[PDB]
Amino acid sequence: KLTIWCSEKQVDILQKLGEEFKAKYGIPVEVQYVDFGSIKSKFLTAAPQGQGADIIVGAHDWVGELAVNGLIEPIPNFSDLKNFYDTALKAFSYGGKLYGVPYAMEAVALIYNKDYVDSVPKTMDELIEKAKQIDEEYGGEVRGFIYDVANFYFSAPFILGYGGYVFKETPQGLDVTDIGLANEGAVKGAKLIKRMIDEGVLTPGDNYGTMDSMFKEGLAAMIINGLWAIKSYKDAGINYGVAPIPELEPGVPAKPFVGVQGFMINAKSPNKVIAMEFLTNFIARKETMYKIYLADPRLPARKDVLELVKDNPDVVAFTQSASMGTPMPNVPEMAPVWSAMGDALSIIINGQASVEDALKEAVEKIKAQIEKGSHHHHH
Ligand SMILES: OC[C@H]1O[C@H](O[C@H]2[C@H](O)[C@@H](O)[C@@H](O[C@H]3[C@H](O)[C@@H](O)[C@@H](O)O[C@@H]3CO)O[C@@H]2CO)[C@H](O)[C@@H](O)[C@@H]1O
Repeated sequence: KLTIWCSEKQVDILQKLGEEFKAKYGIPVEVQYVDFGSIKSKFLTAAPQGQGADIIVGAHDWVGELAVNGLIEPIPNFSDLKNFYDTALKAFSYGGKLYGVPYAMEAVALIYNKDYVDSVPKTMDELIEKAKQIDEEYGGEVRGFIYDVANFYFSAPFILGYGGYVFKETPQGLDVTDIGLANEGAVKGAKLIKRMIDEGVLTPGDNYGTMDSMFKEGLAAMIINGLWAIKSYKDAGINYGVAPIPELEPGVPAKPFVGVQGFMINAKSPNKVIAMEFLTNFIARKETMYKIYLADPRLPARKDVLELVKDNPDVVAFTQSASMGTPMPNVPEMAPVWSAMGDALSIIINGQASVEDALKEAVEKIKAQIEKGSHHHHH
């Protein structure tokens, strides 16, 4: 029996494809929902005990940490590999080896409810003004702007757009001792975020679940989210539009993270050979990748599938947002970055310290975690 862990977004289609796989190969497939924010942590505790799924579905930033711990299996060259975008294959590659089969690329964008927003704001200043206007006009019941503010993933577009960076790119690879998350640019982005809080357009209690449900109920005019949520908004009957996050200044764009979603094989699994057939000879096929898109419409990682859907206005709008972005690091040292920067944004939006101090603290904590090998797990 082949077991798969994935988020709610992929469960239905992967269970369906699982029954196709069982029909053609005689091997039952059991897909199990795991909340996305728990997949890597669950896998880290489970896989070494022989209790991890055979295949996990998730983000490419996990690759380095999982690979250096011996928990995911290298993917040997296979016929269909030539059909995937280099950016997608590079995202799932670490130290010269491929460590997953990608199905999609993604980035956040401004998603807006056309019942409240008649044109895309031209700059972040215009967005803030428009949000204030909506907050006043509909009496509080409709949020002008809301997003998962304390999550570094979602606030990165601002922090990185102004010049912050996670690790410095060098000819020898990312330099994990050179961290750019408390530099001039980083501070400047985080101040814009604290400003949005100060002017009351965002609140310290803003989070993903509230944003997501408020948008689906027709009571959020503008949010920051990715392609993984658009099906839910469409199914909910929201007349939404999508654009890149408005420039932070005239001529100066936001810089979201780019993510790649993919399938990874548990190196400790007794079913690695059938899992390899599943990923390379079944899932990676043009027909199958297209069915995945229809169920979970992120930017396909197979070029010949993206070709089928390249005119879709969401694909167009998200591609433009991604075009201005940068891939998340996948090195093992990415592991501690999210919690450090999350803690720092929480401190900042709650007025518990200054921007420059909270970020300086964040970088210090990351460096301390890297120095102590937090990304290394044992027995
Ligand atoms: O917050 C830290 C977190 O950042 C990154 O995770 C982001 C994902 O890369 C991104 O895809 C999105 O996750 C969604 C799933 O893809 C989707 O299937 C569904 O389950 O909703 C998710 C959003 O709730 O957003 C997260 C950010 O929350 C990075 O990949 C993680 O390793 C890191 O922990």
